[PDB]
Amino acid sequence: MVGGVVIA
Amino acid sequence: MVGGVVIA
Repeated sequence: MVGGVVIA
Repeated sequence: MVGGVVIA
């Protein structure tokens, strides 16, 4: 499981 | 598993 999250 | 979170 490979997850990526950006708040910017 | 591979997890990344950015708040910037």
